[PDB]
Amino acid sequence: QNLKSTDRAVQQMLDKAKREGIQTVWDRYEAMKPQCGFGETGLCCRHCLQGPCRINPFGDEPKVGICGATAEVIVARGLDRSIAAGAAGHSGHAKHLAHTLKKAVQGKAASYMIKDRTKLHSIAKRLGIPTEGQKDEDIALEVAKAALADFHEKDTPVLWVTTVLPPSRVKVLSAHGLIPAGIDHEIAEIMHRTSMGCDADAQNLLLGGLRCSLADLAGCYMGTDLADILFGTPAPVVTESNLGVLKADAVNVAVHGHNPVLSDIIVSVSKEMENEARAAGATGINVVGICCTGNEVLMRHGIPACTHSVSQEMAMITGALDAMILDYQCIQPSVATIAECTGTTVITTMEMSKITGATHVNFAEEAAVENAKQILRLAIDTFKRRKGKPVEIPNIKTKVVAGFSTEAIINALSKLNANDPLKPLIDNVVNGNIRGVCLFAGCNNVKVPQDQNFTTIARKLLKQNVLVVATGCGAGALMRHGFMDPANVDELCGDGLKAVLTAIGEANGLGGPLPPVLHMGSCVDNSRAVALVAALANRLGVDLDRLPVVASAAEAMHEKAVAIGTWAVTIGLPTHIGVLPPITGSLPVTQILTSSVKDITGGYFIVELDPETAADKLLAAINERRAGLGLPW
Amino acid sequence: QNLKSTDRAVQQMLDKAKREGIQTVWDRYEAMKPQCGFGETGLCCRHCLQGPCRINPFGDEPKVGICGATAEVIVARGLDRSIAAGAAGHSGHAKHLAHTLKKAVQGKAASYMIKDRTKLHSIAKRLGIPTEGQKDEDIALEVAKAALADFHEKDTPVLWVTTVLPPSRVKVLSAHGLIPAGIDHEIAEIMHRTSMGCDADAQNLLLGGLRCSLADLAGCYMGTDLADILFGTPAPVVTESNLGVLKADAVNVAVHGHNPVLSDIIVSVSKEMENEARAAGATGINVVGICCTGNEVLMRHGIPACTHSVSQEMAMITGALDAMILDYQCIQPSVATIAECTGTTVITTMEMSKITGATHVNFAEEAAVENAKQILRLAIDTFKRRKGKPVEIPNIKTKVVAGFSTEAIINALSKLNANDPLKPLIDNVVNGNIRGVCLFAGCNNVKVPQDQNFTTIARKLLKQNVLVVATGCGAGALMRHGFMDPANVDELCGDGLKAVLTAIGEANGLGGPLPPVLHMGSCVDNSRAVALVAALANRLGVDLDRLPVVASAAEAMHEKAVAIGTWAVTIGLPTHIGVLPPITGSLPVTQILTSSVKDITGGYFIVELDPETAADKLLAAINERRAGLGLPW
Ligand code: SF4
Ligand code: SF4
Ligand code: FES
Ligand code: FES
Ligand SMILES: [Fe+2]
Ligand SMILES: [Fe+2]
Repeated sequence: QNLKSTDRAVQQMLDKAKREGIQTVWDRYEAMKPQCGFGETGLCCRHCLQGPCRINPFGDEPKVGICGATAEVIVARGLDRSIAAGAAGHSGHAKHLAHTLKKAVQGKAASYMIKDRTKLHSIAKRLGIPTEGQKDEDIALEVAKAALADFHEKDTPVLWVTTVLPPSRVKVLSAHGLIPAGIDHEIAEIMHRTSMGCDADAQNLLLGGLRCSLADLAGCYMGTDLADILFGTPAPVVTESNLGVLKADAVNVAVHGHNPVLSDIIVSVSKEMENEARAAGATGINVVGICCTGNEVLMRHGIPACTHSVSQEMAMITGALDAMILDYQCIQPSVATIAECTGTTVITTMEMSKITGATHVNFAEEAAVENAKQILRLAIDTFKRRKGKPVEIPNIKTKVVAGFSTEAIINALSKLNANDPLKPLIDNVVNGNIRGVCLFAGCNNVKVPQDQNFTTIARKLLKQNVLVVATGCGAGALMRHGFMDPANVDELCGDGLKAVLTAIGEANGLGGPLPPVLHMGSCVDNSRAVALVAALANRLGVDLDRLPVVASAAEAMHEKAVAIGTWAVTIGLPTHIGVLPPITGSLPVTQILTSSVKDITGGYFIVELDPETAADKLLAAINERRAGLGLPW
Repeated sequence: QNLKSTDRAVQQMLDKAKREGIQTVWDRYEAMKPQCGFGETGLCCRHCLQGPCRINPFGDEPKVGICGATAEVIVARGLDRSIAAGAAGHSGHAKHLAHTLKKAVQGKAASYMIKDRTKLHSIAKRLGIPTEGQKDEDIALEVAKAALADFHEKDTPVLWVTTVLPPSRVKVLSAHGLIPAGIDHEIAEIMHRTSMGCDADAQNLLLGGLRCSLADLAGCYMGTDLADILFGTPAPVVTESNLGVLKADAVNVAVHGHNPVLSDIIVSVSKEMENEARAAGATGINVVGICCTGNEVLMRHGIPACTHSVSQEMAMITGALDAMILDYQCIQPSVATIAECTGTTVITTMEMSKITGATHVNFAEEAAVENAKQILRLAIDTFKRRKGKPVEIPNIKTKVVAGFSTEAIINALSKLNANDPLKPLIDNVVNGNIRGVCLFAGCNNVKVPQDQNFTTIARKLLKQNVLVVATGCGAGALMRHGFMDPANVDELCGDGLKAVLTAIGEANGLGGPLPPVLHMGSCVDNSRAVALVAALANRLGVDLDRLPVVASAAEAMHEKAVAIGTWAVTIGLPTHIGVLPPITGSLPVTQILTSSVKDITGGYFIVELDPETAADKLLAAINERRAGLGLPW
């Protein structure tokens, strides 16, 4: 089982699934091999009913699509549609939150409110919305209206791009025509230009993809902004992760998917329903997280993380998961079938994301507490049905310190320099105690032994004094392997990095260091890393493409991860991807994405499937940036 | 060559291409065989980087996608993305025209103007925009703003759906949640819900597809509306079609793609440049049409149609095509390479639709006449370069009567009944002189011998007294085979239909009948057929799903044709498709689309590749509708 996952809790549940005859994602992958080499390389097109078309990577015919589309075109069009799809998921998430904020301050959804007034005012200021002498509700209405307005063309470009990046970066992007006009506008334009008989120039197509990736960034940033207003900006919190956070004697409820509009209310209502749970013979309701919505409630409330991404089915295999409450994205639809075996009640809540065989309980923000209680009573009933059945919860968990929003990192740093909080971090980049910064992002992928790339690359970077931050299921991987426990600083960190983490933590009264890796939140909260990096660029008076900052989507899966990787490149970062995206069938497209885009945005992809080699390449990219700043390395 | 195309002009050029060693679309198709059976059946997914996934239609593993996606889900998701792509092309086209109208009436694009004031006022009235005591420019600004507003969520649904269908049809759709909230909103929601780990219920997915298809209808209707305001509503016109419309002694310029914003100006400027052409030794500039933009200028100005769809490369093979002026959609990118052999100057004009190797001359509506002159001087220069080279223009053309907008059909009918113009048509449906109405729509497809399905089905329906209307390259197929020449009424039409066409034509002073098939315009002008059918429904006091009206996408290719077929079903029509869409890998999805959708919208797909059998099935669908109205059949 170590060939499937490096997580021992997952390994134990894989053994249970095997002896019970429950098919898993790894089993479905084995049954798919060998995968199609046309799809793997990107040399397949189904954009019209003359298809399917393919192109042999090498050899004889077919060499070109039926309409004349070259390998360059076909590869670029497929990639662009993946970017648009990722941007779309983020569009739905951010729009969901904008409409919730609007309903809240209009009196239409009393379960929701302005929780972070300071965040609201700062966002208003950044956007140019007046606040002096205005009521909070009015300010919030204006911020929500501005959010919705960024989805379509208007007299300004997308403000959740142009107001979040330094002017010099906006200028570089503008000169290449890359600033998005509207989020859903760009998505639609990608779908148009990639349809048959439209754009058929690889460079042109890929420039369109870069612009659409900035529409994805806007959606991520908007999502973080609005979720902080509604639910609170994260601050440092302590919790636990891995399957051992499940409790046989409690009603175990996983929140899975993405939007805190749902999960945040599940958490608060679960506490209100403690005595009912107890009446049912449980100790209470134990809410646990899976995937990004789990990260959201981990970051804000310390809700323990059960599992992530590829291993999500394993929570069910314990026999103790009473309910799995879903909104959208990254949910293996297998969960609905596995539930029939395990007893778990799988509940969908959003009209556009249903799964055949799952119970659907519409969740309306207008009725959020009522709808949550209906959902949680299904969970309590399920708990009662497993009275006396043995369960197998691996007794495996890690300690996790998390909650490192950008505000929280700045506050922590301010204990070393009150009126110039970024300066202690920069001082230590300059003196070499901090070599650079690496953001780990994105998914696990069944092709890669689960977490192996994240932990292999992170260990090499930490020993080389890189400040490592993480989001999404990258953060999930690292937390499940102890990278968020300050007790592991001595083992994992280089001496320079250890000194910095210790100095910050001691200044924050911890008696101890910050954790080895800073958890910056969900996948939309990759936008928090952008805020931190943009703040550093502005403090230094340089653009992002001069900073010793890199990203790694070390085990990427979703279209959303493709979009995030692409905007990381577009804003100026060297960006590793540890799985093959479907580009290798076109050398000209690969050369664009890994080399000549440097001349456009300063960023570039690093495609490298071997994690030791990836770590070396990421260090070389950091050190090249250090040399460009005149720094030792 | 008759196995490739049933068009003798195309056959002649296929012989020329063969002896000159010029690869064609048919050659590229042969080189693609056998095509992938996973793609053909829809049983392939590339929606994440764990893919590509496939499912064996029959036999053993693989049976399910890696994430657990079933065949039902995979097929429905792929279909939905094709619908969204089609809607996107129509979004770009309609938005292009809305922005042009806005610029025109703001003084920013003087080459454009309100040409159809009556159309402007009628659209304003339909939308609920006041006109009394307003200036035209102000009314037009409001119509343009309303058009743009339909792309995003607002306080009303998409008005280019809800104001163009009868209230009872809107009510049926509303009850199923199918009215679109915004055009680009729906496109993005499709891309989201079809991304990994989101919607995974076939019925739910397909309902989303029906709603997105209505966003495509809205874009089509908006495109027709705005193009009529700007360029004039079509009225009956006489012209010619097929390759023989090219003239060796003229500068031959094809307009190809879709938007009349470009082609309409090319036509007017070409006339202004006649003496320059002559100075260059040509007789003048001979503008000819390809694909929908050709249909646009055919319908409004009588510009002759050179060719359509799959045979577009053959215009170049004559050696006489001096320029091919492109905007977007349905342009085989092979044209850029073939031009190197033939001498033709291929010119792109839109930032989102470039072709490697083609000359790009940006076209700005603000500078339309200047930009058109630059384009046309490239064409004149090309003419001069072929002085003394032999050309091979097949001396093959047909007469075409066209220009049958809905307004034009109503006006023609009003000569028989001035104050109840639809009544003569209904009278003849009732007495059986008109059995029903069939709309032919959509593309040619290289899999089908070009035009064979359109002409085979049309001949059977016309002998059975069906009133046949056509758009796009369906209209193209029929016009190239003589179905738009009134001289062929005796041969083609049943006696009842002949009597009706004769009576209308004689009442309109023609001395002769209307043509066998009524050309209702470009593919967006499928919306004109909707206007006619909705007007008939309202006059009769019934919904569209009770009328003896059908549609046939007899040789469909583009994603746009998939979208149009799907909204034809959604508004209540039996809708034939004569090529296999990638659905056969899921029986449950096929059963939805061909049978149980009848219980939702009253419409349904008829998938039938044999055209004689298709004609029988279309007649049975018409006759079932007649029986439901209590009529003989
Ligand atoms: S768009 Fe071109 S390459 Fe793609 S399926 Fe259609 S003919 Fe083939
Ligand atoms: S979304 Fe599911 S079926 Fe599609 S490629 Fe990814 S794992 Fe395979
Ligand atoms: S030929 Fe396998 S992905 Fe299309
Ligand atoms: S396996 Fe051929 S279309 Fe994917
Ligand atoms: Fe996520
Ligand atoms: Fe068209």
